[PDB]
Amino acid sequence: KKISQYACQRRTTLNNYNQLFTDALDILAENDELRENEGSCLAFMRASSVLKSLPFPITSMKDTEGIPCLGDKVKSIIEGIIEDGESSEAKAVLNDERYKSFKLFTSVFGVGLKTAEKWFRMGFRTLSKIQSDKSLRFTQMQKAGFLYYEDLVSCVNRPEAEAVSMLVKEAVVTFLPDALVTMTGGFRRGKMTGHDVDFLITSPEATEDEEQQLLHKVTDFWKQQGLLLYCDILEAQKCFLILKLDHGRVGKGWKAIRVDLVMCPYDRRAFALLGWTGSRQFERDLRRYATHERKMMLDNHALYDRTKRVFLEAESEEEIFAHLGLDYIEPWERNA
DNA sequence: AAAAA
DNA sequence: TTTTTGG
DNA sequence: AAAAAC
Ligand SMILES: [Mg+2]
Ligand code: NA
Ligand SMILES: [Zn+2]
Ligand SMILES: [Zn+2]
Repeated sequence: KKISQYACQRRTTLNNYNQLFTDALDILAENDELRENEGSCLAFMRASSVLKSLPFPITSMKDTEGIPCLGDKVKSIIEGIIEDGESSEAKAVLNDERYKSFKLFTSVFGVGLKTAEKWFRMGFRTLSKIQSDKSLRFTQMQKAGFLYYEDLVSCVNRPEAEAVSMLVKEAVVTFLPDALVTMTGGFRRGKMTGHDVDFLITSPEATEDEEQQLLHKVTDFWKQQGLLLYCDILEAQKCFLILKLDHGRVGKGWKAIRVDLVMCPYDRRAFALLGWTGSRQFERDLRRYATHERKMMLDNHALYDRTKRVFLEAESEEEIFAHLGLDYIEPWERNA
C-alpha cells in the first residue's frame, strides 16, 4: 500500500532494517541542527523516520520508488551507502571540528546550541578546559550537568527506570493516595534504554490546589531524604529533576538519574499522555497532519476544530486518533 | 531539503 | 517558483 | 537570552 509522509499514519517499531542509512541521515540532521539550518535538518529527520518504518531493508535504488520524504539529495546519500557500505557525507560531518565540539558540549545538562556556539568561538574544545577555566560562569543547571556528567551520559536501563517508578509512586501516593502514575517517553514505546525517565501524574479526585502543590511536596520529601540532586519546576506543571538512585533499589553505590514529572488535570490526561509518549517525530507529524489535513490544532492539553470552532473532548488516546480520522497507533509503534 | 501552495 | 516545516 | 520536553 501507499506509505504516508506522516509518521502518525505509519507503524514504526524498534526493529529497524535500515540502520546503515538512518544512522548516516541522523548525523546529517544533527549537523544541520547545530548549523541552525532547521529546514535541511527536518528533511533529513523525515527521511530517516520513513526508512525506520520499513518492514524490509533497502538493497537497491529501485526499492526507494514510491517512498515519500526521499528527494534527490537523500537518494544520492542512499546510493552512496549501497555503493560501498559507507556515507562520505556523514563521515565528513563526524570529522568536522564544529560538529565534534557541539556534540561534546551539548552532552552536558544545561548546555544547548547557544552556549555550545559561544564556547566553540572562545576556542574551547574539551570539557576539562571548560570546567577548569577561571573566567567562565556556569548556570545552576550546568553546575549539576558537570557534577553528575558521567552518570547522566550513561544511559538509564529498564531495571533503573522501574526502580525510579517505585520511588515516584511511593512519594506521590504519600500526598495524593488516589493518584495515577504512568511512565511515558521511550520506555512506554518499548525502549530498553533512555537518557531520562518520564512520568505523567494525574488524580481523579484532587482539587486545583492539591494538583498544584503535589510536585512541591514530592520534591521537598526527596530533599529531606537527600535524594534531590537538581530541581526546576516549570509552568500544566512539570519538573526537570536529577535524583539519587541507590544501588540497593535496582563504586559510590548510587547513580544520578534525570527524571521528568508532569502533573496534569485528570480530564486532559489523554492529550498529555499522547504528547509525552512521543517519539518527537511522531508528535511533530500528529500536529502537522491535524493542521494540514484536518484543519485542527493539537497540543498536549487539547484538540481544537477550526471549522466547527469547538474543542474536542477525549478520555483516551484512541478517542484523539478517532477525532483526527487516524487508525490507532500503539505506543510501541510510535518509534518514528 | 522535500513537499505543499 | 515561493512558503512551510510542531509549536 | 538560555535551557529544560516529547
Ligand atoms: Mg525520555
Ligand atoms: Na544539553
Ligand atoms: Zn524526559
Ligand atoms: Zn494548549
